[PDB]
Amino acid sequence: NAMRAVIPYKKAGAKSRLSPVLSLQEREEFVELMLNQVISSLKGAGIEQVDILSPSVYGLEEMTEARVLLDEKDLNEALNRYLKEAEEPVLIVMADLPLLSPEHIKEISSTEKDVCIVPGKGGGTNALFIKNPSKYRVKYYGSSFLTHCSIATDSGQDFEIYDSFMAGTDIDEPEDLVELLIHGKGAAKDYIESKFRLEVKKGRVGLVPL
Amino acid sequence: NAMRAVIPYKKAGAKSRLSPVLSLQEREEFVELMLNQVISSLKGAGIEQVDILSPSVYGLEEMTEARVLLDEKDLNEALNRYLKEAEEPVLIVMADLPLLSPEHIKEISSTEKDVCIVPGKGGGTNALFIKNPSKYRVKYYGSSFLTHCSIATDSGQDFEIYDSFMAGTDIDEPEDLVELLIHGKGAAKDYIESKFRLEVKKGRVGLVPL
Repeated sequence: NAMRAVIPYKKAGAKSRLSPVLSLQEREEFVELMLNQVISSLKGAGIEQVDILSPSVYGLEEMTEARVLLDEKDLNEALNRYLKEAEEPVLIVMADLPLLSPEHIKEISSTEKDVCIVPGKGGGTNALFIKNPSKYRVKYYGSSFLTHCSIATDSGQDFEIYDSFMAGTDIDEPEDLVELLIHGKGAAKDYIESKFRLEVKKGRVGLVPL
Repeated sequence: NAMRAVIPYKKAGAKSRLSPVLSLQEREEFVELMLNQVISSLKGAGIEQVDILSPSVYGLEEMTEARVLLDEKDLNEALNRYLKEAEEPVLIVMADLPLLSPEHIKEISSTEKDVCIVPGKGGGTNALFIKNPSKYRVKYYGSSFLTHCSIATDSGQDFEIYDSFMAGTDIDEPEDLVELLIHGKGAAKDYIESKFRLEVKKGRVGLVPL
């Protein structure tokens, strides 16, 4: 495996859409827990070259599991620079996917197309396997899943949609913490489970502080 | 090799959490389009007959694609009666799965386990394949996904979790119509596309009326 993974990450001020339920301190710990999980899953699928791409060393000073990479530019700028310098296929993976497994990561990066794309909630992109980093450009934010699919083509690459519920579950708002509680394992899940419980009220399942 | 498939369906007042982005009249029309697409996927997967289990004929007055079975009892009571009278495997599929493909239904009903289960959001159950109906009891609503796995294990039977983003997108609230616009094809999607567009605002996708 000549293939690298890079994880965009910023610990400071993380997950402000969780601020109705989680403190600032809670939110940054939670995001640290998720990062450590995605890194540990990437290793477990036998990917040993793991990069973190961050605009500061904050919460990354003692990190040894993956190379910390500093880059203060915005996401798309930073990732396109990285893709430029890449010389072996690249898996761009978000840090907020605590339901993502070694198995998912294997099947994604075993695509037979040039690009494998995992969608997130709301038209985002949770995971991007790119075989030709010199041929590809990315554009996160907004309607990125579809914009990555037409960047793939517009650039003479073919692409796979990886159809996964678990991989598709990015944690961004309080309601996504119900998914985590129902479906996850690990310190990220345990952390959330130490502060909330699930309760049925509307014939429906809701999060409630413990 | 044989098997029955049932779709719990009630056109009237169908999808109240879609109000107020949709009307009564719109809700009932939408739901009917979604039903039709599910029955077409079941047929596309070669399943010989499909039952629709509905508390009235309303919206089913003309209906030749599937046998209409009437049962005025509560969902679980009706489904649990249907299960008792089946001998062969039963796929229970919700009528609100417009991203569900014949390929998903082929794979679900080919499970090598005793039950296959497809999660929907907030711990719901979007599709349930039960090989031994005599040994299974359903309980939709609330936390039904976790309940059906534990109904399975309490009963000796092993279960597969079918991990699919598309079969796991049930369309129940406004934010779900975003997913339909991004990922879907077909009449239910065209219906919505005729009334809304996607718009990007906080670096995020939102549904806005035309």
